[PDB]
Amino acid sequence: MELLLLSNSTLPGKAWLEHALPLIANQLNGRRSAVFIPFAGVTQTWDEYTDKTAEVLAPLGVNVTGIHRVADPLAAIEKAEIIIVGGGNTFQLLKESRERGLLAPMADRVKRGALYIGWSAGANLACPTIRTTNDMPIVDPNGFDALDLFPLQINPHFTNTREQRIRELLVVAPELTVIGLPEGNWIQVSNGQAVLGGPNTTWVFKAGEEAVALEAGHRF
Repeated sequence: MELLLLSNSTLPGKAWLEHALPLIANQLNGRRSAVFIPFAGVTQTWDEYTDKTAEVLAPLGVNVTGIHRVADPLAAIEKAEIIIVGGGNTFQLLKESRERGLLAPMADRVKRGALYIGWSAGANLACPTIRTTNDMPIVDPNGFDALDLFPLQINPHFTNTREQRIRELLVVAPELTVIGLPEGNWIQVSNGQAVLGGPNTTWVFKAGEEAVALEAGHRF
């Protein structure tokens, strides 16, 4: 499988997705057709959310269509080469994806070879559940299970308290590995390898285990 899981969309003083572009270009391998899943977004229209993405990705050879702007979103996902899931509120992203019947189709399509790109809430969505979001529960998504494409739990926007909240999750779910993925960092899953990248310190939390700092290039 091919995933790019970004903690966040925009580095300080940089353009939205700028740090992601070389990573995407390296991973596309000729893919062009993309669907954008805008449903995490709340305060911006989805329509407008889809254009920013198309703007910066069109030069990379990516044709982005918003899944809210196509007549048959299930078929759009089934035919897409790339699934792009933006940031915003993770609960609303999951609620809409579930209610619209798109969650299993997106997972199936990535399993069948599509590239998945997600940042923020879209990185959460790739995991088994959304239990490690920082977001407020503004809507009930009717289940916390998510795409289950990446087997570890990501806590994006990580900064430490946050470790104590993660430690409570590890009491109720002691089998989990939680990755505190700071802004600026990402996990790129490609050609059979999950690789950490970015300049800030990443942490991993497991039950009963002291926090472990992970270096850029670490392989999960």
